[PDB]
Amino acid sequence: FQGGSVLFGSLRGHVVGLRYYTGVVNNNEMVALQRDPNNPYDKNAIKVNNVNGNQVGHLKKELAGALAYIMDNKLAQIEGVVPFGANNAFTMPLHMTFWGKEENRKAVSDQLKKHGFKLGP
Repeated sequence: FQGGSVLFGSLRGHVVGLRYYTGVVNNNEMVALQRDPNNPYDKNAIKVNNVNGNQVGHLKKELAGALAYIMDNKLAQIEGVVPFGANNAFTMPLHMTFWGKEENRKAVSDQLKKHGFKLGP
């Protein structure tokens, strides 16, 4: 991110599979996205860890299909925050912002679009 980066925009989503992990998350805290390409159920898998690096859950397969290519090619940095419901039991909401270089803005938006997503303000 050399001569800086720009906001491509934002996306809301869900951390799922909560019941299988014990990673604690507090409201309005950063979570981290971490690719799990070797995942047996899905090559696009993306784990969601708390700031300490304990697994909290996974992104839903549709969002993961959308984002995997973007993380793999470093087309954008993704910042995720759990805005509310961090103590939910099955799923938790997840706010995302996408940042990167101007010249990758279209690469990013096409990748999202072909998987059914569009960044917003």
